[PDB]
Amino acid sequence: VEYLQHEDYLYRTSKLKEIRDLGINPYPYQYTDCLEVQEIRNQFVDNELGDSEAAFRKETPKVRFAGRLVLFRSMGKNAFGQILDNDAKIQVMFNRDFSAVAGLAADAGISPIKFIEKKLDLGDILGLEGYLFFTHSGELTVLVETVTLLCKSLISLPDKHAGLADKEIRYRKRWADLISSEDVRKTFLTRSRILKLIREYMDQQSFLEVETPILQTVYGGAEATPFVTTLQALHAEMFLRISLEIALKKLLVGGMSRVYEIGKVFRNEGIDRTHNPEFTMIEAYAAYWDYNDVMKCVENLVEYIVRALNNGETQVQYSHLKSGPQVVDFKAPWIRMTMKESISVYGGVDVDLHADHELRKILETQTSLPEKTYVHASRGELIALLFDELVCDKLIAPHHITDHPLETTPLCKTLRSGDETLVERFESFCLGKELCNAYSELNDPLQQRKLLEEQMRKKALNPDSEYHPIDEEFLEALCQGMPPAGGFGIGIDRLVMMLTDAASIRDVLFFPVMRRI
Amino acid sequence: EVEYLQHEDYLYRTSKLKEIRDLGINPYPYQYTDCLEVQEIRNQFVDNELGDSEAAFRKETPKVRFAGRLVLFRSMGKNAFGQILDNDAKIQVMFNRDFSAVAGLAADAGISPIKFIEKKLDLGDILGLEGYLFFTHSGELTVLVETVTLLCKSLISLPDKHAGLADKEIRYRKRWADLISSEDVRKTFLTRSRILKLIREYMDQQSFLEVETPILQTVYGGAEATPFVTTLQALHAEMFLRISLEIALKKLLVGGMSRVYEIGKVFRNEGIDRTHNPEFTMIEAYAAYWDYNDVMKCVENLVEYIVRALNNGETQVQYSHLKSGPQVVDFKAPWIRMTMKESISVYGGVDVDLHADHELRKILETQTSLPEKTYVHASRGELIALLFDELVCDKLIAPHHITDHPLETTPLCKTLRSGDETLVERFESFCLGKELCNAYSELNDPLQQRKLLEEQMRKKALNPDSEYHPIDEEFLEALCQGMPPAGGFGIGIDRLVMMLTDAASIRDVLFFPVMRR
Ligand SMILES: O=C(NCC1(O)CCC(F)(F)CC1)c1cc(=O)c2cc(F)ccc2o1
Ligand SMILES: O=C(NCC1(O)CCC(F)(F)CC1)c1cc(=O)c2cc(F)ccc2o1
Ligand SMILES: N[C@@H](CCCC[NH3+])C(=O)O
Ligand SMILES: N[C@@H](CCCC[NH3+])C(=O)O
Repeated sequence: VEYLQHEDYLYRTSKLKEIRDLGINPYPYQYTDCLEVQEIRNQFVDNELGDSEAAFRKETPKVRFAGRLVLFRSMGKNAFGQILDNDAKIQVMFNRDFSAVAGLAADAGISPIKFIEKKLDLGDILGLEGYLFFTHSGELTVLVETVTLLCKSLISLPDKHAGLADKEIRYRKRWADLISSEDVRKTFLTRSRILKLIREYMDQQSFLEVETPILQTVYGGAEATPFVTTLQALHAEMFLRISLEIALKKLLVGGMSRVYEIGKVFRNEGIDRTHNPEFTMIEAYAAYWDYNDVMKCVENLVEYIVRALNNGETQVQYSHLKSGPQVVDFKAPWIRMTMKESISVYGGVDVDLHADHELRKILETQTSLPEKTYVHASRGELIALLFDELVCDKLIAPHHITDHPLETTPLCKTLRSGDETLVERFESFCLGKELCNAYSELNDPLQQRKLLEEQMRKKALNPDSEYHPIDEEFLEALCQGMPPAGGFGIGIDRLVMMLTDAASIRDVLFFPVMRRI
Repeated sequence: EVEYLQHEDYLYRTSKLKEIRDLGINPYPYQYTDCLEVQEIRNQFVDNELGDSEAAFRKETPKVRFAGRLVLFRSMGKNAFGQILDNDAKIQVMFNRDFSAVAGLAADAGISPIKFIEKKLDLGDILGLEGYLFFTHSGELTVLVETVTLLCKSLISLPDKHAGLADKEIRYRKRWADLISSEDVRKTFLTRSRILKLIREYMDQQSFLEVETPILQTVYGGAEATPFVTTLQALHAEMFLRISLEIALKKLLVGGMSRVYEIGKVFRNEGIDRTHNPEFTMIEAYAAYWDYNDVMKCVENLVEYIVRALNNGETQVQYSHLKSGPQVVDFKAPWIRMTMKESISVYGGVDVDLHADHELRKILETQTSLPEKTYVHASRGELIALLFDELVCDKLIAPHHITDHPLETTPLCKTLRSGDETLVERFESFCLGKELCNAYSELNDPLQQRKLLEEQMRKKALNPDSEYHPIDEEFLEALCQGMPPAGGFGIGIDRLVMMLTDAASIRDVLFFPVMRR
């Protein structure tokens, strides 16, 4: 903790005894009956309003507000400052004869203007009561009648313009980002706005929002390494959920026809520009829908969010791809292709012309996959691998990629046409990244067992594979009966990244996962 | 050992699968389109002139499409009558040998539509129904079914209507069965979702920004609890699951965010009972420039708003499960407000400030069951908190704010503005004998905060049941940057849901509470 020895800390802390000896509490209890700076600007900026002399004569509107002192200049009889309040700034003016310090007696040893000069500091949080006016240059300003010290800050303001090291530190010390950077402030406001837009759209579709456990005795609904923890009351290993799917499907068996949940899931994997081990996703299930109904719902949801954030526009610019800035159009309907078509269109491989061995030669010679990944892969697995290596990077515009091999998931019905090698699944891609996963949901309880047992026997032969056993409570609930349903999941942090031009998932998380010092 | 897979009725129902399929009917079809909710059918047509059964046979009444679970069925010769359950609403259905068709059943098939409905369908199956509305002689809204579609063949039967203690205890695990068979359980969980939407609506209208902060952290704090511990593979690092929301949100206030709240799960690795589940939902909210008196008004206004919105503008609520018998509690604001010392006098019979510590001890010895270890060396403030715990808390049935706690009860709270540094500007809200809310005039003096956390370390160092817990240094640095004066509260939302749904146990307001082996 190197700041405890910095000059500025020792200098500021020594002002505490000085301020308290003047009978002033440097950490008081409240600052009631005030207005937000932005609300003052909203009410009075576009207004006929007086000059400094009208404020000196107490003729202009009186206001109370509070915030952080981020600029100060003494001009003798007068001093000027800037107050930052919740992403808004306003100028303040102190005058030797007009301005008082709350708590500073008239017979104290120091004048108000010198108290302001010498006992306050940049970074201190002040309560300001005074009179509005406009400078002739047009700057909205407050002539301060009383300044109240609300918090004596003990370290200096952050460097406003962060170098690379400061930017890394501020992923932990996020308060320094929020004080310093209008852009970080907008990014997180937009994130909150996006969450409200999602809830509003879902609720207008009569989806009910629910909560289901993060700590479970099993984990499933996705392919991921889990987090493990011990519950002391039962002396039991628990897993943190990796998805929402199984719990929500039980609520369908329970009779709820439309449910969704927005919550954290945990995948104990690597960390990079698109991967934080703790992330936020929505899963939503609608009885009597299929993946086609889900496809219209997902693209309409996103278009609606984009239109609400961009004054009706559906085009959005994203600046940080290795290939340069791109403009992506979220206007529905999005591009729709089967996995097989996308491999043909973007990979240059018409898959159904090549035997399994030819598909391995393509993977072996045209990709950098290790031999163990394809040498014994089934035809469907080979097709999915071709998609991963030859297609996924190329899907910059929004795409729905449909009709995946059966091997990709055990929880999805096969194509209603009768092709049992493909499922009624789509994944949505934008900016080279997966955004959405969606199924015509499997509710045949015998078929569901068959697929999960198949998945367990296949996994049990891979050394690096996670042994989780069959969820029998899930199978029993399907025996009770799940309606036909369509479901989807959306990685919300990734979506926020697309709609805020964030280079990394760390820019949309207040406190992302960081290495220890 | 899965028991239903060996039960006669499982064999009985699975047998129908091949039979139905040999009729060319898919027992798990892909969708049921243009499907209305039953509740939406009732909303248009119950308060409505509607024909009788003969007008429905004439196809002259409104035609509807809907879906749900067959839960009652009685054949009456050429007619049969049933009840469909769709998402907490029920509607009666009528089949008729001449009027009703089974989707996908051929005329040249060897079974009639009515016999199919009798022989191949079961209570539990999920059906799609299209037909004409009418009123029975007794006034019941009914649908004469033109076409029934098998939407899901159920392989076990409806849950038994008479559940014992053990039959109901299995249903806390097998919650889908509870939801199917209990209207009280269905309504409890619908009320829970409404409560969550109402909390958000209220906080959003007070201009709080909703945020998310991490569950997985390198530290834990903001409450007294045993944490859950897990391992983050990518960093080979031990992590804690958050026990509260407080530290992360206070950092956001330092960042200049004036009003934030979060609704999410916290994890306390404690014992389980009617008011404790190791994973539970809370809201924390912080407002710059407020104190605990502002927070107190905010809390009671929020809860009164929720109660009023859920009970047609009433503020009184019935709760049935206290030992004292069925009560009625009024959530109308302002709630009863007392200091902890007043409450020990009013409800406990002890004027604490007329007693020495050793006399506070004698009281705890003779008038409670506390182990001598709990109080033999406790400080005066600690003695007073135990006197409250043992003599007052159970008696607070009507909503109370209990203010001005001993400093020992928390390290994160400012002391009384009167100058009494043995008490802090904290309140807890109680209702039905249970803590509901915890709130501070938040501590933002960095040196005082460090002092209080150090004294906690020394106190905890003497307990061999508490492992060593370092001081959150980044938190202290954020306070050094400067936190405004602030008021914050936390509310246990599950306990809140319990008090408004007449739930005996927290297990009743969670879909999947923690359960023994
Ligand atoms: O948004 C993400 N993925 C896209 C989805 O797969 C999310 C789940 C779905 F919403 F259901 C379908 C779309 C995402 C973000 C992460 O931070 C992350 C971290 C990991 F360790 C592992 C996977 C991760 O995945
Ligand atoms: O609602 C609860 N308590 C009330 C509060 O203390 C919650 C925190 C606050 F919201 F900040 C102020 C009010 C509650 C519910 C549990 O299931 C639970 C489980 C545990 F293992 C330990 C404590 C628990 O506490
Ligand atoms: N559980 C899926 C999301 C929903 C897929 C459709 N049921 C996942 O995590 O990928
Ligand atoms: N974090 C607190 C609630 C907020 C108290 C006021 N800052 C708790 O868990 O009890």
